[PDB]
Amino acid sequence: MKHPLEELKDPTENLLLWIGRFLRYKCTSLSNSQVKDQNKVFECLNELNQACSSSQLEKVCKKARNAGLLGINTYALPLLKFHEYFSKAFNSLKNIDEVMLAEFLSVYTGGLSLATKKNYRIALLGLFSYIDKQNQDENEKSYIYNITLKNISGVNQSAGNKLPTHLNNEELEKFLESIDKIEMSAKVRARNRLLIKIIVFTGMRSNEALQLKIKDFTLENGCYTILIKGKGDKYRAVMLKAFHIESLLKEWLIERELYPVKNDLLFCNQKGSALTQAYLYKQVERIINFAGLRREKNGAHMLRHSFATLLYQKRHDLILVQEALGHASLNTSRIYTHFDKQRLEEAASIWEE
Amino acid sequence: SMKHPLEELKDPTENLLLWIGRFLRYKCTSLSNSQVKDQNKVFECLNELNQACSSSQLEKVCKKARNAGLLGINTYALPLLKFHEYFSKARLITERLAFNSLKNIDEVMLAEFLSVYTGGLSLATKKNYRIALLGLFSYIDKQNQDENEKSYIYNITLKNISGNKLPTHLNNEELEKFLESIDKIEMSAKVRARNRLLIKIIVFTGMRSNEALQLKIKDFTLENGCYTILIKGKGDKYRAVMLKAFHIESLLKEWLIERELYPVKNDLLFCNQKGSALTQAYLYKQVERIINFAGLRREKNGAHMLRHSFATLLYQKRHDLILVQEALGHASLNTSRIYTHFDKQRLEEAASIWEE
Amino acid sequence: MKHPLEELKDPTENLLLWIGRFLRYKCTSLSNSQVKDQNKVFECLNELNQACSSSQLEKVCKKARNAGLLGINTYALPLLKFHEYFSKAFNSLKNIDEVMLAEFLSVYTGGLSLATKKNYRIALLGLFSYIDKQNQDENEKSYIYNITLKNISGVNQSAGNKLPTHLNNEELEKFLESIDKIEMSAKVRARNRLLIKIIVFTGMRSNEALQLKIKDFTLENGCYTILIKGKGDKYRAVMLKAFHIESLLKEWLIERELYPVKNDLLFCNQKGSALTQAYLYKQVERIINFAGLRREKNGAHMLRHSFATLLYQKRHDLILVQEALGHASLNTSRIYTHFDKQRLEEAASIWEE
Amino acid sequence: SMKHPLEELKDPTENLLLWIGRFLRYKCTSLSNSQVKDQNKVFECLNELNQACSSSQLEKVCKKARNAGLLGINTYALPLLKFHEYFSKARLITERLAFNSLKNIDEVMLAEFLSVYTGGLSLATKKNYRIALLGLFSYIDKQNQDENEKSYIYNITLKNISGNKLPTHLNNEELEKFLESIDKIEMSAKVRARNRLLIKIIVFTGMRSNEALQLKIKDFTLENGCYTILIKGKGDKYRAVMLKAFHIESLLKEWLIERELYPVKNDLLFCNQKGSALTQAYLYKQVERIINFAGLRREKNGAHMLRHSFATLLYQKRHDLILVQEALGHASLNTSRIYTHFDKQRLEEAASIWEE
DNA sequence: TAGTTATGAAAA
DNA sequence: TGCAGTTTTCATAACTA
DNA sequence: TAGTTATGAAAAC
DNA sequence: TGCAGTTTTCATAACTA
DNA sequence: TAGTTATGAAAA
DNA sequence: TGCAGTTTTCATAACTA
DNA sequence: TAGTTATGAAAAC
DNA sequence: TGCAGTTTTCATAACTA
Ligand SMILES: [Cl-]
Ligand SMILES: [Cl-]
Repeated sequence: MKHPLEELKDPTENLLLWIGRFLRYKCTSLSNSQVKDQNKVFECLNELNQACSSSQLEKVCKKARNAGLLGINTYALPLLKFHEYFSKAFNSLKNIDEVMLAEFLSVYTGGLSLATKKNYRIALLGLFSYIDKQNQDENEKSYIYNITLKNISGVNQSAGNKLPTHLNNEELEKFLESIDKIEMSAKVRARNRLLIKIIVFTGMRSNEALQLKIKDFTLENGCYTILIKGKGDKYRAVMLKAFHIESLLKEWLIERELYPVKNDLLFCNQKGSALTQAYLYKQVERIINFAGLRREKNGAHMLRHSFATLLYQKRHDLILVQEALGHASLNTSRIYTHFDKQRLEEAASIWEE
Repeated sequence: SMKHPLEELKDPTENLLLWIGRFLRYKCTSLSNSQVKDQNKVFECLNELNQACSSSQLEKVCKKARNAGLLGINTYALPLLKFHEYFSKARLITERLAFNSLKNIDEVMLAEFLSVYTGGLSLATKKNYRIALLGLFSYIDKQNQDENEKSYIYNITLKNISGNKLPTHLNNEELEKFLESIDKIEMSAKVRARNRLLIKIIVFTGMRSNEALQLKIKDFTLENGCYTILIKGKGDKYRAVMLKAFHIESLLKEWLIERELYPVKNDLLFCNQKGSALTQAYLYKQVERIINFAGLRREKNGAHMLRHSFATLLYQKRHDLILVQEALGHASLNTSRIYTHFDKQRLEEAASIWEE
Repeated sequence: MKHPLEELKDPTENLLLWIGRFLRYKCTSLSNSQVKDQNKVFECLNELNQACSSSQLEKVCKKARNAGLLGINTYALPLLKFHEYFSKAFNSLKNIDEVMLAEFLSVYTGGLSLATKKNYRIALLGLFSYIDKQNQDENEKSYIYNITLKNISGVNQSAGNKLPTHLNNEELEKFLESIDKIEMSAKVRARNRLLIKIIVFTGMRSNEALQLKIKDFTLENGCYTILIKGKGDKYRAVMLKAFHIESLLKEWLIERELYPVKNDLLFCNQKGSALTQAYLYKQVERIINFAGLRREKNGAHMLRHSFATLLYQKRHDLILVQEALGHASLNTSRIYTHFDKQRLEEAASIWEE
Repeated sequence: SMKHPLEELKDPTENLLLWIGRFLRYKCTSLSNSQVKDQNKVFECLNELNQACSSSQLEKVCKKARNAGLLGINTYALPLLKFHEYFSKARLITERLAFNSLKNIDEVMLAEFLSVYTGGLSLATKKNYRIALLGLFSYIDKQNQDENEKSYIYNITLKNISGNKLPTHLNNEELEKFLESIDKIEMSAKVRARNRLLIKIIVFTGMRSNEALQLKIKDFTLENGCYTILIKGKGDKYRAVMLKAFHIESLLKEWLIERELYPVKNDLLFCNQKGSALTQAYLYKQVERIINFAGLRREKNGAHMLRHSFATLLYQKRHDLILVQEALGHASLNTSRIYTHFDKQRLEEAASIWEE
């Protein structure tokens, strides 16, 4: 049902009221695939109704995110920062226009990345669009903000579109060698090296590699076909030559038998559960450091960008890049064409004539 | 004039029916009329939509409009009339809540209707119903206005519509077999030359069905063994496609001789015995007949499936999606990707980049 | 100064009132370079003020167009057709929305080309945008139509963007031969053949060729540089090998001495004035007919499209096409890339493998 | 809050001054702050624009903002303050007509101001003044609102702004001479290695001035004799450019050794003796010094002129405007065309298409 | 035969 | 990641000079 | 003959 | 980066000392 | 020297 | 044909540890 | 040791 | 054809039988 735009005497509390509604609305629409316990999310749902303060909204949203409802983080923090802006420094909610929002973005996201700025703007757009569709007074009249925020700097594409940090061909080989060269304890060496090499050789995402199942591995003519579970019982596939991981895979599978592994996980901690992104990052980063390859990004996804880049350099096949990386949009795949050596060569070689 | 108060009738059902008619009429003036032969048929539909005060009238007139060439009206008419049926039935059967006034029509109500009337339908069809509903209430929001110049705001924004299937294209080998089957399958002497030329042109160019059926001889330009064909495409988008002459030279000359005995109209390349353009129904049955004969039946079995096959082969040989985009007449890579199918086995081309 | 939106009791006359203002406004802003007598235009200016009927507006606009104010034709006829639509079949000007305009476009432009439809729409957009900026009542309040007409079919680019009718390489040669092969009287043969060949060899526009001056011809190393006067004392240049027109040029220049030529015109009628587009068209068309090359377009501009096309086929230089044809926008030059044989070949030749 | 009635002050001059301040303040929050070192300087400007009630204050604060990194504010400030001067002077000197109330500010008035204050200015500058004025009254139209929620509408839409000059680029031969002059001209041992490397990189890549001055060593990647350079460009647009190593290898190694003696900050490739990035002023004077020495002075004599020279040469060798578009970091062919200059003599390449 | 309308559905 | 929304074909049923 | 003016329509900038 | 907006030709009628 | 701010103007 | 409008460089003047 | 959870921030879809 | 909008990782803190 719709509520009047101004139900409370205090516009600050009234703003908090609409934010709580919007956040609860998003909690029901956003993906809950990473949610381990749906009961916790169900608790968060009604808690967003009984929440009457900024601290409570933040507390619940953190609880929901930590439960597996990850998407809520992109909306919660920015909007609650706006409530702080609106509360500190204005009699009505109608005073809120794009000019006020511009001032808010400047003050709160001024020292933040352009990508973060966009997240704040998108969060604002969603909130006031939600308000525009859910408000209606006793006189059956609705107030329409119609906020679009088009005049804000660095909000469109190509603005702050930082080309993905990655390794080239030579740097990748040095990283591969560094995996086997860096020291690791006997308890984790086989598992960790296998995990990171699979990521390097496939461009697999972090959570994709961490949730890999053994039954999804198929070996045919020296080639592994690895199935990766996606959204809604959907599977995507990647391929990997056996000789890259063959001896290392067998070594880990033997050790794995001494682990209390659950749910047919290929990789797991000592408790048998899937490894975290935190552990995977630190294991990847220390190798990056050891290889003297430290840069703007030093995680597993940086390796993912490296594979995509290498693949285009070697094949110049846009769709092959899409299908291998698992891109839903060719816009994403087209990003890696910006590193096309053969294309860059055409321009740089004009001086040789 | 074109603006009316939201509720003019005591009957919300009749009033909802009223707005639907107004919206569909607006669409008959705003949607493409390129396929319309006689514009007078459109004007008749425009007037008949005004005098319409029932569901049967609206359906008959919109069908009349579609059959006259205004093809786009078919996507809006039926879904809205099904909602009017839903609203009308609910108001009579369930005397409660929203169905007492169209002011109480909201997102929850539209969601239930889509859940009831689009049960065993594809996601694409469900998407069509949704877009239709959104358009109707967008029109009402813009066009409703009382005596005091005050309007009611719906602001309805429905959320997006969230096993493996058979192939929707012929691969390289299957394409070769289809081409052979075109010649191998039996056709009467009266139609064999014309029909073979028609289908083959479609195969080698990726031409849409209507684009092929409306080919004029003046659309062809021969130079150094190459036919440059000008195509008035979907949405009246023009593009040029090339067809090597050796693919159709003997077949074209054979049909053109037969064509002299036809009372051809509008300089059409292909025509029936009456001289008029062939229909999609005939083309489909002719194509499916060959597909079935070659044992190549799959998810789609029409000329459009051959269009998929063309784009897939084109990218397979050139690895250039822009080139596909040019040949098919698209504006973006995403749309061309729909026709460009990727064989999963080609993933080993990605796995082998490390060995080089 | 601004006027109230509704100054008259009759909305029909009030609409006619705004149209007359808009047309007069355009007559002052539109280019008057083709105007032979500025006095006639000055007369049309005040006549648009004293005009109190549709017939008078049409009469004046025709007068203005025939005087050299060509651009007025694109606005006059469509808007007066709208007044007819509004008068026939509504108490106020406020009733006019994009829904009414959609009905008007369907009824009046239904049997017309998509390009003509766009001209009607553009004319409407200008009128109601002009009204939005020039209306204000006694209460200092303005009514804003804000008409954009985005939901109308075939209004954007790529919609009805008919690829320019033209001749290919072989057809061009046959046309060139046909110029010398077709029969012409001794009084006009040298002049006409020279005129048409210059157009063919340069892709020059009709009015460009008709207004050519002798002083703008420069011969250097067997190559003619021809200057073409553009807008505001601006000149563009084309080049032409002498051997194409050398003997034919000298022949006409001798005959030209028996003409009372004015203003250093290269081509002229018997009265010494510049030839018309009408005469040039008929002379070009009859050759097209004679060559068996008749098609969708059979004028001098069709030859212009042919040159642009041939130039790209031979050079594949987009900027060269722009500079040779005199395009202000590369959007125009890029049109001829759609006929790129080498590009089309890449797709058609997939069956040969 | 951000909305105020159109006329709050009895003095229309003070009131016009008031709206200008509000508009410029909004621009300080909406324009790019990527060049701003200390964001606190921006916040100071924001507060000082509120307490400002005069022209001198607005100018000082906007200058302070520009000098702090908010470069875009310079295009709006001066033209509007010149209009405020025009309005203020006219109201005092000519006690008549529009200058009694800012409600009477219209198109005719703005046209006269542009005619008076932009006499001896370029068309581009005139265009800047126009855009500034349009932005101001667009802001006022959106932000004015009385106690009765009623607003005044300006709806001001100014019409567009309607001998031969010296070259604005170096051709192929001149480029070669410039490169020679870089080495031939005399520089002190302290700056010769650094300055030569800087300018040469600009020449061979078409890099913008600030893009070059802000180069980090981590931006360079060497592979098979090729340097791939990542550039954070204008409008924070990222692009990669390639530079063959043999052009700068000996010069780069020479400077890097000197660089070890510098207190370099932020891993900058080029820096002054303080370790901070070099200024556009220094770069310009260094470039113009070489140009003048080579006798190549023309319409433009800065590093941007070299950027023109790069694009012109690039298209001359490749005939690919998209390639130019990629190297320069543009979104359209029209913008790249600005840098791509066409030699009129090449028209004979068009005249010779008939002879083939 | 040799094709045509008409149409709810499914894309493009 | 996937729409905005207009404009086509699918895939038959029913029919005939 | 050898051209013109006038014009709705259709582009071409 | 497409658009709104401006400028020109199409293509034929109806002439004419 | 070896560079820096500051700035009205002119583009991009 | 050429903008919408934000974000840069031009091209000096004036100055100095 | 060998990993975890929590988190503002920054992307990556 | 860019977007609004959704989903995921970065990268570090603070732990701990
Ligand atoms: Cl993606
Ligand atoms: Cl152009």
